[PDB]
Amino acid sequence: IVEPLIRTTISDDRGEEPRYAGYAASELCSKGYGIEDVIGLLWNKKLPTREESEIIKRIVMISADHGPAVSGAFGSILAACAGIDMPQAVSAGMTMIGPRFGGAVTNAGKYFKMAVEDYPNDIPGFLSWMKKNVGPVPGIGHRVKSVKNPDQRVKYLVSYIKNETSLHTPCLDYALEVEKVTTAKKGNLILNVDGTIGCILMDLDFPVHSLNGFFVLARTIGMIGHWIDQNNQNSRLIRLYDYLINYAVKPEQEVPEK
Amino acid sequence: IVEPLIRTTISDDRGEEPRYAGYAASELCSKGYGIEDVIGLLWNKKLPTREESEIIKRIVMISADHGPAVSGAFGSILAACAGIDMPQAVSAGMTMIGPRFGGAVTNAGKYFKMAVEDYPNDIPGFLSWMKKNVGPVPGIGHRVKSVKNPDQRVKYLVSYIKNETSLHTPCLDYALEVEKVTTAKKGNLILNVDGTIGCILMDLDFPVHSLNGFFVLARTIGMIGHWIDQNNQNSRLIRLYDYLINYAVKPEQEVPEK
Amino acid sequence: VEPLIRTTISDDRGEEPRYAGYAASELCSKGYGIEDVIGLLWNKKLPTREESEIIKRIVMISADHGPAVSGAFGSILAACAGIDMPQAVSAGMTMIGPRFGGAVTNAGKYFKMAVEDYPNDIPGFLSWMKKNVGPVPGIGHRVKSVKNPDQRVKYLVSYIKNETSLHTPCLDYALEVEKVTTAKKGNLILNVDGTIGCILMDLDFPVHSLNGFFVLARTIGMIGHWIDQNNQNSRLIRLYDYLINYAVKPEQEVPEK
Amino acid sequence: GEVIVEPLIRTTISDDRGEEPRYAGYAASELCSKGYGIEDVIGLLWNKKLPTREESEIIKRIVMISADHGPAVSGAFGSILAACAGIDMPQAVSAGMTMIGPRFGGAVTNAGKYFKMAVEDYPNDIPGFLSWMKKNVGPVPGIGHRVKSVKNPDQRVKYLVSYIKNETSLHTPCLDYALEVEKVTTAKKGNLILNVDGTIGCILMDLDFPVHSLNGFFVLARTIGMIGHWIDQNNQNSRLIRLYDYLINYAVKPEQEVPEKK
Ligand code: NA
Ligand code: NA
Ligand code: NA
Ligand code: NA
Ligand code: NA
Ligand code: NA
Ligand code: NA
Ligand code: NA
Repeated sequence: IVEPLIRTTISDDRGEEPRYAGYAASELCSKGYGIEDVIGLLWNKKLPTREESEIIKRIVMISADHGPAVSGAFGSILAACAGIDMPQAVSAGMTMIGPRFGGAVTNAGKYFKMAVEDYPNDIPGFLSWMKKNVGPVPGIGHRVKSVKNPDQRVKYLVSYIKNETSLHTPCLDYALEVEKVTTAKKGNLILNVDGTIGCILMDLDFPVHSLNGFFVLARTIGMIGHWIDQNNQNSRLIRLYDYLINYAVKPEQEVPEK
Repeated sequence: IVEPLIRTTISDDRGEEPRYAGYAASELCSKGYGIEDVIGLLWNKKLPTREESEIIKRIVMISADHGPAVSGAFGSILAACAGIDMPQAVSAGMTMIGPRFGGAVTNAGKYFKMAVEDYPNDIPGFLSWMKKNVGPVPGIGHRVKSVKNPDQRVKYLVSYIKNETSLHTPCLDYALEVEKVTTAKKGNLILNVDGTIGCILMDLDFPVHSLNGFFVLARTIGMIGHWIDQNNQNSRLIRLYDYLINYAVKPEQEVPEK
Repeated sequence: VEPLIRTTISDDRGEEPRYAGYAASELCSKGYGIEDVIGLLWNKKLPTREESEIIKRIVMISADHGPAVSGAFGSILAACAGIDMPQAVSAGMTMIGPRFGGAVTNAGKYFKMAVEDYPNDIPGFLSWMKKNVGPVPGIGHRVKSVKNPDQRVKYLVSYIKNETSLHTPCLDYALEVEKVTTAKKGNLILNVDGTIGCILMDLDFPVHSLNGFFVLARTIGMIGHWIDQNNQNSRLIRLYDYLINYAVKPEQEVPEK
Repeated sequence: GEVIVEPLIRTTISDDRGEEPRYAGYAASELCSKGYGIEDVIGLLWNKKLPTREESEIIKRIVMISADHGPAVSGAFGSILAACAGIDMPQAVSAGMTMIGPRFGGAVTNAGKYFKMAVEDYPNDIPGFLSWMKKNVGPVPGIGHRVKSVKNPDQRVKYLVSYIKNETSLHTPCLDYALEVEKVTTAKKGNLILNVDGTIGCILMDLDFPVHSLNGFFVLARTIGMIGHWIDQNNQNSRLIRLYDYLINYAVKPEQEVPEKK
């Protein structure tokens, strides 16, 4: 007897060419569809509308990289400088994505949805519940940006989605109202790009556990770029400078007789 | 006083927003550019033309997934079924990409560029050198497809770039001429999709060591999809069936006294 | 000039690396072993001789479980794809988590919670576990049972009780639960994961270090499988189609955009 | 019809279908009860052979010496980066392990490879060996140290060589060859000593481990340290790491306006 080891629903390569949710890639190309549509097929088994496609495109472009200093890029750079090939080097950087690096996108969407359903018109109760049980509000706050120096990417994304699409964004609207409240207590408690993207993705009807995929995929663009960049330079193996390390170590000691 | 630890050329986040090869992502979005343009900027520090961008788009779409049975997808499925979160699960599948899984794109591009430079009008000489020093020509050959049943994705890509763009494609042209020679020897020695993509990328002036990025990035779309699919099904931990394993092990023996 | 990171366990600025203050060459010359270096780098304390003897056995017993489980099979898939050893083992290690290896840590965590919150209320523990967690980690086996006991559990429990002086409240608690659970169903035995998890908790190791023993031990096996496949010149793996349930969409034409 | 099954994979080293897992035919519980150790399980699973007591003592010392080299090197630092990003231990250690390869750890394998080739191709021709290395490789792997020299040798090398020659009967042709090479190279330049990577690489080759298994000792040993660093960072509740900007040479494009799409 032979029972299947796994079950798949999204793709199939047993036919003439691979099929994404029933559609051939070459036919998707010939009829004008794009990367964003293949994302919808493989992650949601649904061809996105044009307005959804334009938003997916912009989220990925905006999320593609944040410079070499952050953990995902720097992990890929460390591996590149150790002479590791591209896929394995990028896998090391991608391993950094989780609760602290990228997690604000998923978490902001998760809790701003919970606020929409459990505190529809009780923002102080939401902030109060967050203050006791979570701490800082995911998606709110910036070290440099403020009300009079807002994030241009948030401005653009909010402007594009409200002026160039007809999409209903309950979570984003809630976050935008929270921004009005939070900026009162402290001026730098703005809606940041992670909260904006996290709320928009929740409003686009993607499964909750797929939301991290947009950050993972986008930052893979940057991590590949950094691997290529380090290989273009013939970079050498990295050792962190000693003065950058607080060696709070035990004093040198003699091993006791066994 | 402090020698820099690393050098980066492709991106910077010290300004108002991240800059990709000098360009702000929000401004790229507002002026109609896409994911494919961000790929060109971060992997080659050059803005693609519209025709180049259309080709990059199609390469990523065609490469996004090849079903759950191949090593990259299956590695991500194994990790998903072990309860591993999406970024780490995809990183395990990505680790499978290398000389045997995905490697044909890079090798085809490398050797067909060498053919354009060392055998400009000497296809028999190129094929002769390949058999001596390499063996089979990467990008040539297919297990099922043949001259009278070619790969529809190759047909499409070659047709699109020939008829819908004015790009000069010496590597692709060389491969298409080689196809005439090899198919004259054996009907199934057609130009395959890996060879087509590898040659086109070289003709787009991407570095040889960047070619793999297109496969790594594209297959990340599918690996994310498979992770989502397995989580939608609540699949269980996988153990390979014993009848699928040839246990060519030592006979059980008693441990000798020490 | 503010430090980027802070470390407390090791230092290589001297003549040789120092593990919790001790030089490795000196540890070697005075008769210490791998288990002692584990204690220094994970707990900044030299183990007692009995602690080292237990650590040694836990690692030996956990080193491998055959090629069919997710960690080894992940390393084998990577080996057959031509990936080098460290990266191939990294793919197998990525499989270790709540379902593959996690029972060791969870058994330790919940049997500690039972010892402190239900010292003489096993039904309250079993009831609370069934309500809030589900199956008891470390209990149950698909093949082993009262009729087919586990030799490694027999050995480990026997070694602890007859060859050491260690007090093992967590392991003792699990052994009492085993008496209750096996009465319901013969296969609800204390398994090897539960045995090791309880012992590690009883040795006063930090709770978040417990997974290290499984991670380290199975790295031995994953390296072995990588070597084994490379000795055989194995080829790239593709899962057989008949092993996959393709519950996919029907082939469809793409709609005009 | 019915499916005709052909095995997907073949294994020779281990089997869990019996009463307990078998490592090259031996039960771990029985290995434990008869006094064997971690080093013996390493020998079984990587080489399908029970080590002798002296081979086991050498394996033990190699692993202990290789367990960690501080937090600044790439493997440890990768595990630290992932720990400070909140990643769980197995995945964090996997990120540091990904750094191990031709540049980080590779000197052990390269030293073993080329000093065995010297034993087989230049048995009594050290100058010929050095000449070939300069032409085809460059510096001799396992020779040289930036700080240590003949006046300040590596104590771990001294200890390992002393232990093997005074506390065991092992024949170490590769190690012996390297020790003679050291005499020639140190005459050229005082810091061209035999370093710990060359010592371990040669000893492992002399233990009859396959060349492609040599990296296993570094991978396994440094997993001990990488686990330790993950635990250490979690004990401290360290924060997400961002490399300071002044540590980065931003040789980037100037800020530019995006051209209109044509
Ligand atoms: Na930056
Ligand atoms: Na709205
Ligand atoms: Na053709
Ligand atoms: Na098995
Ligand atoms: Na390899
Ligand atoms: Na290797
Ligand atoms: Na057996
Ligand atoms: Na853990």
